[PDB]
Amino acid sequence: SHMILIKLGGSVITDKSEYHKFNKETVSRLADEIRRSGQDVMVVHGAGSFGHVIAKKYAIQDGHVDDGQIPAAARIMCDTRELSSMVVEELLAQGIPAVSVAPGSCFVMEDGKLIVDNEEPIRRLADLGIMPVMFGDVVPDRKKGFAIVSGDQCMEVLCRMFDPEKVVFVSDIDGLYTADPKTDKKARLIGEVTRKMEAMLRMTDRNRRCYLVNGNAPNRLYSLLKGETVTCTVAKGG
Amino acid sequence: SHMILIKLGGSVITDKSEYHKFNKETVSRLADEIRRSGQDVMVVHGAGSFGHVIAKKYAIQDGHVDDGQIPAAARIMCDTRELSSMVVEELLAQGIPAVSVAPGSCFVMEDGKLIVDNEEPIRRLADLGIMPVMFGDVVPDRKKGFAIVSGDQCMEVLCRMFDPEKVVFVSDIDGLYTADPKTDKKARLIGEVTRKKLDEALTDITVADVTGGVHSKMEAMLRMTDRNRRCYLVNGNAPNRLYSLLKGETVTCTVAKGGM
Ligand SMILES: Nc1ncnc2c1ncn2[C@@H]1O[C@H](COP(=O)(O)OP(=O)(O)O)[C@@H](O)[C@H]1O
Ligand SMILES: Nc1ncnc2c1ncn2[C@@H]1O[C@H](COP(=O)(O)OP(=O)(O)O)[C@@H](O)[C@H]1O
Ligand SMILES: O=P(O)(O)OCc1ccccc1
Ligand SMILES: O=P(O)(O)OCc1ccccc1
Repeated sequence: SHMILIKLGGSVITDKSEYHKFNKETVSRLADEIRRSGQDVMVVHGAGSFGHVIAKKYAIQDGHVDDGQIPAAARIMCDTRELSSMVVEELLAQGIPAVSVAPGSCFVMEDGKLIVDNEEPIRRLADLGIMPVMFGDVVPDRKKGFAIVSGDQCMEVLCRMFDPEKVVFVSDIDGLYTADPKTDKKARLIGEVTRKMEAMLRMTDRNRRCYLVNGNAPNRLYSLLKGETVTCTVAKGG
Repeated sequence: SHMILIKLGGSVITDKSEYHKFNKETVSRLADEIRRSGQDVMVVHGAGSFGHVIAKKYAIQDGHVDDGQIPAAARIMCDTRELSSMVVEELLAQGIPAVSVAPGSCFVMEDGKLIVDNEEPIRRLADLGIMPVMFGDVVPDRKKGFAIVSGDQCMEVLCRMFDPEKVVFVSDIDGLYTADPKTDKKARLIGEVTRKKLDEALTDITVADVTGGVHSKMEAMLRMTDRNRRCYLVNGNAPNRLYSLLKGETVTCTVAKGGM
């Protein structure tokens, strides 16, 4: 009823330019801000450099085109599961029981969409109080052999499944800009979105809002979870 | 249909006198022996000290009785998934693509049985060449809240799913004995296990095995057999013994055949 769906993007929980680099101190602070908020939440996290570096090297986004990708796909699946354990370790240390739910081990994909045919296990985990944590992963594809599911679409699947009150995207940017802030230093911040970004409007209702907040700014996620207005990008409408 | 189902028990893959302790190098050698055999295999591993230590302190096997067990159950699931990553890393280093498939995140249990309603991800992973690795875990239970699934139960599921040609159990014993060899020096190795022999195991004239430990271990092996398939119990701490057994050679082991 009052659950907040939060995605910890790979840009903050990992160093995207350095393969297999976990930002332990950042995730620890974000997990503390989640605990200090006292809110009921469900956490998703991205893959970051635990998936994108090897995927681009072997063109995993193109599907199964040669046998050389099979060890690379297994390597990425191990990296994302090891990253999820690191995230769960920080969650357990903050008194937040949780467990990694790898999409590649229990779901499939078809036409770029994650298919959840059996919702019972994840729903029983949420009932038990052990927060199920999905994440970006390589998933068996029904036509391409394998495909890549993003942390963003896991949010979409979970938003439709559990109907959260509020959706929060944690990234390494203050919000949505008119251009890449790391490339265009002139780009200016976009506070509200109603008319890369299109998924925020697909999970909004007449009461539910979607936020994009900077996870590298200390206490900004905590203040957002506490209901205070912060520097961010918010989506409304439908 | 030449696949071999292998159970890497927690007694060899983990140090069980020490919580959360990995035997990286028994496992490294075991992964090397699996690769050198050239056989089509599918690996299940146990939890060992990565699950038993906390489950025995918080009575996880009895189900959800108090709220204080929830953080303990979540810790076990994290530990078993961390253990599976280390096992998979050894398989990946030997050129064997594999992926961890945690039963607690994929399936549910009901009256001591692991319920697998959707077999598509595991079957699709095996078809891709990425071996799906299940393991002992804490699993949501339809009536007990949560329950413990063992490696043997994961073997039973994959056995009927893929119909393997041979089943192998890996432990720190040379094979099945008439009693605990670590405590009883008069224990006698049982080289062959049949269903004539299993029915005789129910007899306990001196009432020295009231829990049916030998009968239960025999049943766990015979359930992996039928009119064709044979189940083997081999010592993973003996170098090259698993490699020779996978090659078809004769090694010191316990053999199960015939079926139920
Ligand atoms: N118009 C834009 N506004 C904001 N950020 C942008 C824009 N275009 C590109 N970006 C870049 O996209 C990155 C975030 O994307 P992504 O990696 O999907 O987030 P996460 O890893 O948190 O899921 C930011 O680091 C930012 O530099
Ligand atoms: N009849 C028996 N035959 C062989 N081992 C036995 C017997 N009874 C008890 N044991 C003991 O039980 C242990 C089995 O460990 P187990 O819990 O099965 O580990 P795993 O499941 O990881 O193989 C052995 O180390 C052995 O000392
Ligand atoms: O972009 P996110 O962080 O959601 O990760 C998606 C992903 C996962 C695995 C390999 C490549 C890409
Ligand atoms: O008996 P195995 O070695 O398969 O261990 C299964 C298990 C899993 C979680 C907690 C305790 C025990």
